[PDB]
Amino acid sequence: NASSQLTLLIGNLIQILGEKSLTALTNKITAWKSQQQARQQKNLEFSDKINTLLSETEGLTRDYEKQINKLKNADSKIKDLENKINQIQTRLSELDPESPEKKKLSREEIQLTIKKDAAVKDRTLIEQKTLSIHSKLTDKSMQLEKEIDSFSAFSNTASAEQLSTQ
Repeated sequence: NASSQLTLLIGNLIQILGEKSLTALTNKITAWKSQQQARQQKNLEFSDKINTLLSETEGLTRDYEKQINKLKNADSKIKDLENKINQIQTRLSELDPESPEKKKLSREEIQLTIKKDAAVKDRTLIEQKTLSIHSKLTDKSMQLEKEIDSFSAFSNTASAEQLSTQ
């Protein structure tokens, strides 16, 4: 709307002062409008690109939280199993040799160790997925940086006066 007030203003000034007497001002006004329109367009593109990056970052955060919570439950399960296995092994060490209680206990230690081995392989998978999401978030932060550098490149060279003056 500054652009349309300007258009009224210069038109009124020409009505009295004369068109050729205001040529240089008219041309400066034309340049101002063109630069304004170019910046508005870049702002709109910038705002939409940021909106999409925020959505993509949100989506990756959701995946990340999902994995982190999986990792917490894997860590807990594993600690519990290691704890029960250490306790069975303490009991086992205390048996006089010719024992029948060894049978039940070693059976139990075997079955726990199978479960723990499986939980450790799962933990390892979750750790792997969690790092890949982390690195995708890193890619996004760097795409955001490229868009900021892109905007600053445009903004600092958008006018002729900008290029001629230090």
